[PDB]
Amino acid sequence: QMSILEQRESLPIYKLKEQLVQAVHDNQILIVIGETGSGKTTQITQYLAEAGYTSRGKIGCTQPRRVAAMSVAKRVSEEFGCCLGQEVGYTIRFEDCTSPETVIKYMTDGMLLRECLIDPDLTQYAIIMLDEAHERTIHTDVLFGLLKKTVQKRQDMKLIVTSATLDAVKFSQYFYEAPIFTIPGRTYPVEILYTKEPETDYLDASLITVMQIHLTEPPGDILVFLTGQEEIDTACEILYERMKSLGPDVPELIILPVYSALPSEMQTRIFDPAPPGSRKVVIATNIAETSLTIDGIYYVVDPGFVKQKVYNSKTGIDQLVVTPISQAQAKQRAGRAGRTGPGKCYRLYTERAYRDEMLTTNVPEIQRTNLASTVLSLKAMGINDLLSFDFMDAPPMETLITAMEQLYTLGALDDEGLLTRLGRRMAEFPLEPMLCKMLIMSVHLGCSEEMLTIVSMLSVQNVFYRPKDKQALADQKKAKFHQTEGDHLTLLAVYNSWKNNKFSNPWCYENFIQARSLRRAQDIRKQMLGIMDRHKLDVVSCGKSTVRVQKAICSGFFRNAAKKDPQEGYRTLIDQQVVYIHPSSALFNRQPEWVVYHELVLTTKEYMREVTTIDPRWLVEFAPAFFKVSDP
Ligand SMILES: Nc1ncnc2c1ncn2[C@@H]1O[C@H](COP(=O)(O)OP(=O)(O)O)[C@@H](O)[C@H]1O
Ligand SMILES: [Cl-]
Ligand SMILES: [Mg+2]
Repeated sequence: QMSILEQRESLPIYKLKEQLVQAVHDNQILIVIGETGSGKTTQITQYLAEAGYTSRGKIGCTQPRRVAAMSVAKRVSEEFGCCLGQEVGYTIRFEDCTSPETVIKYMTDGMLLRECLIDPDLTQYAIIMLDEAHERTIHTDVLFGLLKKTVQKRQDMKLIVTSATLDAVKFSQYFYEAPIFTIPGRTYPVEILYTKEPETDYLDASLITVMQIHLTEPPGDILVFLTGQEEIDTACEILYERMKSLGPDVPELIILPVYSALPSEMQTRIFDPAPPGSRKVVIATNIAETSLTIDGIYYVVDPGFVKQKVYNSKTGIDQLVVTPISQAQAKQRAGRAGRTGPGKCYRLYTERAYRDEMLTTNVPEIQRTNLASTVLSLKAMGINDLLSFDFMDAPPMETLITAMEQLYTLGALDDEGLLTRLGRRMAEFPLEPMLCKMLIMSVHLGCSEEMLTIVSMLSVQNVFYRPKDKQALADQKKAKFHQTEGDHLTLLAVYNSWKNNKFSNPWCYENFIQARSLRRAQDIRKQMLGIMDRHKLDVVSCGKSTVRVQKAICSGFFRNAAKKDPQEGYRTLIDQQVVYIHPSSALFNRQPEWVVYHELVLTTKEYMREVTTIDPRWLVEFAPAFFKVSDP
């Protein structure tokens, strides 16, 4: 109702409070099932803290995304009555908002995985809650295996797994036929509306649908499912313009973006109720399917797309791609319009496309991703017999062999498949293996000062400010930073000139650089420097000898080597695929014979992102294992 306490007592889980703490008391492992918004994430930790479980250790609860971990920790600290970071806190990659006071901790799946490396028995925890398998992430499958082992060694610890009705028995059977606790909940009818014919521009169709709902449908807030941040920011801008073009005699539409890189002040706005005579539209990614729960939503706009990872078994390369959602996802999206009353779901696709062009459920992430990082993490924990690891959704044998082969050519593993000194040092950093490799190699190549900066700059969102109205001016400002040897050295030049200008916000404004992004890289750099210092890895500058930087990049990213094609674009060394230097690259107007790129991004063309010029001789010098029978 009105107060926080009344709001907490109106949640479906409240009716089962006593029986829930009794079920936890009676069972070491409990599978918890309940409709999204029933209070599983926010209340279970509080119920158990009240029952006295924090006296024995921390209560940890995993979250799949940054915005979810931050959002729930903030809400739970308000309900608990403490400071965020004190009794209730959160941990995400590069941001640990916890203290010696923390008894309730929300963390990303990846952060719990990093704690297992330090302490495989998770001795600091009395309770571990593994919050769902919304989409069965690699981290969920890995944490299930690690905690099935932890539960055997630790008879005192409690394990709570939240689940979907369809997954509950599979999770139960996995956890030694663990009991299932069901939170009954009211689900309301959702009118499902399909398009008569397929829509070309799903972004335009979704904006048209939002405006039609707003002006002609009874009060209730709208939830739009888009594919990413850039798309979301674009949707918001166009909708704002379109709504303003209607003039002042039109009811207010509160346009609210939702993405994992969202500033916290904008995150709180999505939970605020709309004032009378106004309506809000929440433009979100698939975080809004199960992770974030907004009250007052009665309308869902479903264009039918998710950005997910697709793996190539032959090349061993994975890539983010926009594909249709599974039917299970369509059902989850529609269900968001039926939580507090009957609602409507506008599917921007035909009924035939739902029944024929959509998979029932998606393939689990562990079966369509590169597993080099997973294998490196597992080997760092002493798990050498990968065939013995009890996975719920088993990865293909080919993917595990490809992962081993990749780490071996990186120099992380030996012939027997055991970690080398290199692999061990690589495992100490919360980074992708090719990034770890170039950082440890920069120590031996005498450019770790530069590499700490480059790795930190590569770990942040675009630092170049490019407003739609000042695109030509933005490019001229950026061109001043352009280094002849590529994008990585341009990132280094941006950071160093910012440092040399005493980390000035006005300098950033003048040069069209995002100060927030540089402050994030600065913070990441300090944390990476902390790991280097702990493990006595020397921090050395190359000075003017930036060829050392290029070699270190090449020692990690040789797999992404590509040679300039005489006709157009480039051809990858690995599979002779046609790839291109992006128009935003420092190398766009000075395309060299050989390059290495950070990643491939599919837009209109298959574009290389973050390109550095290389000498092909360095491929033999830094990746000799990666080359079969040639002379020269
Ligand atoms: N940051 C937040 N601010 C305000 N309310 C929130 C926040 N995060 C969650 N809530 C509210 O908490 C309630 C309980 O949700 P939750 O614990 O996430 O349920 P479940 O985990 O079962 O899906 C929801 O009705 C939701 O609106
Ligand atoms: Cl209560
Ligand atoms: Mg939840």
